[PDB]
Amino acid sequence: ASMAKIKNQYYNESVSPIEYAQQGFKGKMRSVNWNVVNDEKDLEVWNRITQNFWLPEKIPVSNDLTSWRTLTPEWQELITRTFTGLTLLDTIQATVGDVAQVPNSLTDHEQVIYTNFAFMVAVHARSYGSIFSTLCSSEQIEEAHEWVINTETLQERAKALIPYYVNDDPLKSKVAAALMPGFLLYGGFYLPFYLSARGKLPNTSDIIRLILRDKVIHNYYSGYKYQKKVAKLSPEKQAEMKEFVFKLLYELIDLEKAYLKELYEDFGLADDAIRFSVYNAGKFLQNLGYDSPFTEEETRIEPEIFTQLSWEF
Amino acid sequence: GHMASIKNQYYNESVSPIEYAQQGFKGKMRSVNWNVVNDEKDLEVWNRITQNFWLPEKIPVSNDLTSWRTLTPEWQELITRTFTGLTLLDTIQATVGDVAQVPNSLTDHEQVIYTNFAFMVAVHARSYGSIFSTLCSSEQIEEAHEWVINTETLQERAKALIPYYVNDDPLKSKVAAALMPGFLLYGGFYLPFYLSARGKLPNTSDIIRLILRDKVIHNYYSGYKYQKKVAKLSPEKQAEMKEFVFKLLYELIDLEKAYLKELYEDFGLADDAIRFSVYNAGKFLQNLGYDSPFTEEETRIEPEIFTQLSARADDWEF
Ligand SMILES: [Ca+2]
Ligand SMILES: [Ca+2]
Repeated sequence: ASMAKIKNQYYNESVSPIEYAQQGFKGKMRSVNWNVVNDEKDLEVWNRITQNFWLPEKIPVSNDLTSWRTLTPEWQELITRTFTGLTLLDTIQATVGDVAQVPNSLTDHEQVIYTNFAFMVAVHARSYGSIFSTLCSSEQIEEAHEWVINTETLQERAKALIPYYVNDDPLKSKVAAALMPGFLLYGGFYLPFYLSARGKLPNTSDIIRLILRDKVIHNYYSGYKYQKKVAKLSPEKQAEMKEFVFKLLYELIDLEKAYLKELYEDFGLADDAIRFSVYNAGKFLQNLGYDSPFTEEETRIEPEIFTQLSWEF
Repeated sequence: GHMASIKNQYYNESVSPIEYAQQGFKGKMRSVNWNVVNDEKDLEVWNRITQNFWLPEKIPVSNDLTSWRTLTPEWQELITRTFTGLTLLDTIQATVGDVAQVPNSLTDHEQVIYTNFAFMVAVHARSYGSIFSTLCSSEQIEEAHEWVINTETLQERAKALIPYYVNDDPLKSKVAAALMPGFLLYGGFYLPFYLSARGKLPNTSDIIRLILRDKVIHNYYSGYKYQKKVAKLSPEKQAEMKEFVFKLLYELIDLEKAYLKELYEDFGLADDAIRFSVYNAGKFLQNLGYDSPFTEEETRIEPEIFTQLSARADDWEF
């Protein structure tokens, strides 16, 4: 009964494969249509993440061996532990968190963008392994894995977020997904930024920057999709979601402070890494469309560290 | 006399994240350990699939325009429909089938190999889109999407496999996943190879060969993991699984014959594409460790087609 001829009527008469599977094997399934992109932001993001493909073997980490050998065994242990803990977060994102966003998608193109995210964060975990292969001894590697499984403050950050990935609530799942690359990343990234400012491990620093380039987009994209769904909710449901975001973030900030104090206690870096972490919590809120409540002193970052965001050593 | 006298013990004291969720949020979670690979085959496959990364910008598809313009509207429509049907299979693999194998994995490294498979088959679907953007009118593209959703013989092939991806039986899910790149692909791939053997759409067939290079590994790897797990099961369960594989493959073959007859009906290609399909069904069985029951007559492929199928894929780098 329409007086205009709407193009692509087949789309409204069909379902994506995941929708077919979720709704009890009902409906006619449509192929993705890369010639009709429902949200142009999806095409922009697909193009940037695929143009940004890299693998760790492209960076000659072996050229860091002399720099690595200037670090005491205590510093080498700290780096192996910190990076292995980040590898755990990468593993959760690749195998649970990002793949859980596929069925939560607003568009067919978003469904496969999250498969790229999952694969690329697996590459991030691969690259930590690659760094260790070149620089670390077998004993250093194994001891870091045993420390990861046995450090309760580390385990608790992951345990707090994983339950949301059931997609019992898709928006809560998306917030918990974005908190990995948008927040928990940074307490650990403080360490390579600190080492880079001191002229250590330049080639490893190149891998850290490639990882950062991907993670920034992952956080941005989830926040973009969070805001798009939330704006369509009732004012009441939007208030409930905003209180959820602040509550979960504050909970994760407390868990992260406890973890970073343990990780960096012997080195004095915990207070600086916590302010750096809380600064990025403020940006995480902005990424979801909210205002940062954090103070300047809460979030103060030295310039040699702050620029990389884009006698006593 | 003599003096009376375990590496990586943490691994047995912990679980992977997907397990931790599976076990009801119980256990200590371990990071993937790329320095201690439990099955070296996983490192080999990770290295192969990542070094084979490509995007459709690698291929100068616009150089096919002269030969595309020599095809009739009916042939152009056949090509667009066939490829859009393949894009549906790609979409199912990227968003349902390959994702579903992550929790079925025997090792931590296999979990992330299947995330590569899902993304790369998404690239396959995007590549079809690139071909359509270069060659097809907006009307041809939309017609093909409307034909895909409304063609029951096409839909039935997908509907037969998707229920297994719920993972009630992880081995049945894995077989049903592998049937996509290992079998359902080939009836459609017959068309570009038929065309390029006749000098039509040569650059498009270069895309097809890059897709094939990935799909072959996806099928091989699922068959490797299938065999590894099945080999540890009771003789009764192994024979049950063999019967399941043959029963499902034969039912898929029947659905594929019905679809290819409908798809190719005005063109005379269905009988040839069906033999090409059944040839690859035989290879599918061999890849799971079984013997092919199909005759030489059921599986004949002409040399010019085999030449296109077997040609190697390739200053632009990734
Ligand atoms: Ca300090
Ligand atoms: Ca014929």
